[PDB]
Amino acid sequence: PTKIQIVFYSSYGHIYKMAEAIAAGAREVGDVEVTLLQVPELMPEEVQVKSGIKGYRAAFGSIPYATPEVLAEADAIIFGTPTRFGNMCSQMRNFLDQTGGLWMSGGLIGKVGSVFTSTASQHGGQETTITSFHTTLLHHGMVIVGVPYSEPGLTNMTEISGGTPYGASTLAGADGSRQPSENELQIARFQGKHVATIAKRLANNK
Amino acid sequence: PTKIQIVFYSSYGHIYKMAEAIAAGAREVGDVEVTLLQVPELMPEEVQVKSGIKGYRAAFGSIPYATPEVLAEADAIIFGTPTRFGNMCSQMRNFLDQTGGLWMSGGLIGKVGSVFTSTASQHGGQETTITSFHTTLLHHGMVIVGVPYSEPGLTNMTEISGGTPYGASTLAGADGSRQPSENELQIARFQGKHVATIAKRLANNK
Amino acid sequence: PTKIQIVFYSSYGHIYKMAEAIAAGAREVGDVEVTLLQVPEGSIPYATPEVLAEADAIIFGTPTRFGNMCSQMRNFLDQTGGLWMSGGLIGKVGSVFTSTASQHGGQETTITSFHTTLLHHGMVIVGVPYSEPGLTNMTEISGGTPYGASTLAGADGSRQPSENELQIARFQGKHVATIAKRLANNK
Amino acid sequence: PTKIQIVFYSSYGHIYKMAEAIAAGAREVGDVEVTLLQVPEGSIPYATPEVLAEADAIIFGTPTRFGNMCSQMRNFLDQTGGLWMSGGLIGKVGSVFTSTASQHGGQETTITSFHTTLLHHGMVIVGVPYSEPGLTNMTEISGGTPYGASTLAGADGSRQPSENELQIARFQGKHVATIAKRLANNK
Repeated sequence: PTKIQIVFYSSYGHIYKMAEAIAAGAREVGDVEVTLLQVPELMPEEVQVKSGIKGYRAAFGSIPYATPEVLAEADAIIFGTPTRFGNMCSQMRNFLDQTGGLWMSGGLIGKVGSVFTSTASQHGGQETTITSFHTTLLHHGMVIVGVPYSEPGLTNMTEISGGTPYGASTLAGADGSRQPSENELQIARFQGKHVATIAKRLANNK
Repeated sequence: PTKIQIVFYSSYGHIYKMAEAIAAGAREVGDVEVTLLQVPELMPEEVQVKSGIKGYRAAFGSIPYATPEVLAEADAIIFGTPTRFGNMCSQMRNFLDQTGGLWMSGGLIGKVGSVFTSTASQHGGQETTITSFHTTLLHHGMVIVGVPYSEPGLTNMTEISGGTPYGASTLAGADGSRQPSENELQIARFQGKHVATIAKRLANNK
Repeated sequence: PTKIQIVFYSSYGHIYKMAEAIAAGAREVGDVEVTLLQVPEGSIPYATPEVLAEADAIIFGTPTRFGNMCSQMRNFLDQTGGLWMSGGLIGKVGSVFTSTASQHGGQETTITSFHTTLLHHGMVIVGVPYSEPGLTNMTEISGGTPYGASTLAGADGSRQPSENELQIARFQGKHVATIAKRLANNK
Repeated sequence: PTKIQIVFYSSYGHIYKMAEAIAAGAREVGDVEVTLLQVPEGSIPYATPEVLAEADAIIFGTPTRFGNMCSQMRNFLDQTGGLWMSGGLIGKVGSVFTSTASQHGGQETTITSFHTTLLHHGMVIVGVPYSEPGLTNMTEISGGTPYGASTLAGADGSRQPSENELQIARFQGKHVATIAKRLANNK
């Protein structure tokens, strides 16, 4: 069966929710194993307690932790990260910085890579976070898949919404209060289904 | 006086309107000369008639045409382009491809470069069009100015809006029907005022 | 058979020579049909937007213009609006190669900004994996990036594409074709 | 006086050597105060987010990690939330330099993605203009981009930064300082 890994960091739960929607879309293709994996936290125990994040992260506390070498087991990996000033977050960056051995062994070469994100504002890194993420995936020799415009949600012009042709996204607001909308989750579902379709066509032809 | 040039291509008038708002913001600083300049059209006379664009472009028909060498006269240049698949349009690209002589003479080195855009969808090249534009400005040795988050419009979370920390923007919709909103025009005004402030501080210190 | 189109613009011939190396790499894989097409401002036919729909993969070649594709390529792609709204390139393999005057003036940025456009068309993006040894060459001035093959033209365009640069290009052709073929044979 | 901070992470010393060249370039201009600060995982003090507010310009140095800044730099910048909402870096000059194992594996993309973050902080971005002859060197393998200075470390990190690469770095320091100073003296 086609193995799809969804590897994400989340502080407030936005990326976690999008991840579940991505997973749901992927499972629609059939002959597919979808696995959610979270990246290790870096933030100090205390800062974590004081921020409330410790509480928020607990909502998905039972998700197993990703490791650099487990990535080699997948046919596709869809990475999720909140933006930090238009780049991936340091938690995701440290995790990927750890894939040096995976790199020299060629472990991700020819695998399908895709990305999704979340931001506080409408155009603060909705796109740049994804495209800079793509750079690292290309270093790993992955094939890059985004979200085609055959998904109607990408052209929605009546509600504020994330979702880019580079990859799905969601808006969290300044204070992280806004939860992902149905349009945003529909776009993520499509991404998971689309990535899984492509990975399966590649995987069934070793 | 500090010379600010606003150099743009527009098909349907969206970029033209944003350009006027950028100009208005710039004129707020004082001791500043602001000049609007349009880039030459490439589209065939016939395709132009049949598209209705010939009509739309006429609304700003009296704007003088930019040339590669006139750019050397400015202290800052703020470039406007509609997106084409997350890059600047071919009209703007051909114009900039013409600046080879300007490049070897160093004519734009140390000048303030800024960019604004327009797109059909919320995250189809709102950011990527600007950042890829920045690359060409860096080749010309320009100092890059975007839109700081001290402009409240960048964090607007109640209306669909363009405007990025990389540069102002507007949404035109799938059929180009949506006109620039007040929030979008306010952000452009701020960009013009902010670019002009910086250029003036640099220009008054040769 | 898998259909590969190599769509390019070339002034000095650097891009054309790279294209020939890409095509030879692609034609190594077997049951692969490669067509070279040039974009309009010599016996290479001109590309049209409609013909692109017939490919399983398109490998685009452009010299840089200040870190973007050239206006000739930009104008060509600006004519693919019809293809876009019909979904004509969705799921097809996209790949890019370039040429530049200087060692780091747009070797990378020209390709990555090109990728943006291929993503708008719903394409699947392929670069050059580091299993190609030429990417880590540290003994001779060389183009070639993980994002796609490249060549160095020099200030006056006198510099010929090197053997290292062409072999990277050959690899990109073979690798892109191998990917396209696996997709093409699994409709 | 104009205050320049050079904030960097260095493993092998390549980035540190580049920083020393940037600082020497900056200190050429006169009435310029340059401080080197390193980001946390040696007698260079550690950077903090609050000290950055005291600079007129910040020049950031990072080795690449697959075409992005390294996690140590990323984590440091992720702690600048307070600075951000207070507007503490708005209008300050920002500039970047890097180091990579291979000739086109993130020489450019590492810098341009760093620029994104500096733009979120409202900074004014400065690269390296082509009036610096080293940028067009075509005789020796060399780093140095119009986006910012760079050095090549090699696969094992054995390669020393060359004289061409350091002179480009020196230029970037001088050029950034010259810009910062003109702004600093025109409040």
